[PDB]
Order: sequence, then structure tokens, then C-alpha cells
Amino acid sequence: AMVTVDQQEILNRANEVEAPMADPPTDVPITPCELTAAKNAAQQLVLSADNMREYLAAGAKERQRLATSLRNAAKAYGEVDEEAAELTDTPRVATAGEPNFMDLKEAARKLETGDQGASLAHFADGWNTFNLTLQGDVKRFRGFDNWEGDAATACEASLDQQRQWILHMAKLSAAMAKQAQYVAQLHVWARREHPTYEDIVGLERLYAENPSARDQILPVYAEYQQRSEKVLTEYNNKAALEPVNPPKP
Ligand SMILES: [Cl-]
Repeated sequence: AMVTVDQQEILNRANEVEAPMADPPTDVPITPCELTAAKNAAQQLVLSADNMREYLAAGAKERQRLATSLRNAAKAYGEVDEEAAELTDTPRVATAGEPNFMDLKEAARKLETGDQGASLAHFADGWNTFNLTLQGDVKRFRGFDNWEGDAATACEASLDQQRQWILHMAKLSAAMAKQAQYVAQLHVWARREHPTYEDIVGLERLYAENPSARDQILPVYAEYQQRSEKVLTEYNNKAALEPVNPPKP
């Protein structure tokens, strides 16, 4: 292809491509409650978010490397001119062993103790906002106006791949935010459906104190036990989050 070069345009675009992007958020996702499933979901998010940040750092390095390439091209056009005169996957938090049933009071105490998903929601807000930030940070990968030919085209192909990488990272930012929101919603659902500590207390106290009530109260206690088991089983299932494994830049 017939070559056109604007050396200054190349140098400008080098500066532009490596200009800082906003840093990802650092909110720590805290477990919504004391259940092992809730703790495991929050740990899985910590690990996924850490790896996302490490991959985002590697992306910044790649933008620096592309800037250097462009500056080396700019220089080489000047030379000919003169002469003519460690990234890995995210660990999976093991969820095996989580109890699907428990003493009632213990299960209710664990569900009721903790921030109930406030931290998870804040985590999701930051990563959602980062998704939109990244989407706004791709003009730097556009084509050239006055650099044409094979080198320009090769550069444009690299720029295109970095654009696609950023947008894939934006999608994963949104996906990981959705995981946190999903576990927060799961937790609110579990509170709606699991018997409360105090409801369980009241029933057990009446049972203990009133022998003639026991035969007729027991089915209420059994319904509570059974509903508790269903809720804990579903919490264990649904809180198991897939690790986020970003693409290498
Ligand atoms: Cl537990």
C-alpha cells in the first residue's frame, strides 16, 4: 500500500494511547452474613476483583508498549529520511462441605448477623460505573488520518485488538458487578423465606413451657425446620459464584 506518513500524528497518538485511564474501584465486598455460602461468595468476589485489577495493570503496560512502538516507527521514518539526505486464572473458592441444614436458631442467627448485602451493593456500583468508564475510553484506538500503508494498517490492527480487550474487560466488570447484586438479592430472599430467630425462640419457648401444646405445635416447628433446609440448600447452590477469568492483553 502507498505510504503516507505524518510523524507528528504518530507521536501524538503514542501519547494519547498511553494516557492514564481511571483506576478500577477498590471497594471490598464483605459477606452479607455469617453463613459459609455467603462468606465463600464474598471471597470469590475478592479473588475475581483482585485478578481483574492485576489484568487491568497488564493492559496499561500493553498501552505503554504500543506507545513505544509508535515512537520507534516515528523515529525510523526519521532515520530513513536522514539516510536519504505472570497472569493466571482466578482461584475457585471451594464450596464443598457447606451445611444444607442446621440447628434452626443457629441458621437464623447466622443469616441475621451481618450487613445483609450493603457492601455487595456498593461493590457492584463501583464495577458498574467502571464498565461505563472503560466504554468511554476507546477513542484512543481509532484509525489514523495521515498514516497509511502496511505499517499503519498493522498498527490499526493492534489498536483494534486493544479496543476489543478493553470492551471485553468492561463486559467482565459488569458481569462481576451482577454477581454481587445477585448474591445481595439472594440474601434478601433468604431473609424473607427463612424463619426468624425470634419466631423460632417464641415457638420453642411455648413448646418447652406447655406440655399439652407440644403434639399440636410440633408440626409448626417441623415446617420451620423444613423451610430452613430448603432456604439453606438454595443459598448454598445459588451463592456459588464462577471465578472471573479475564483475557490476557
Ligand atoms: Cl454456615
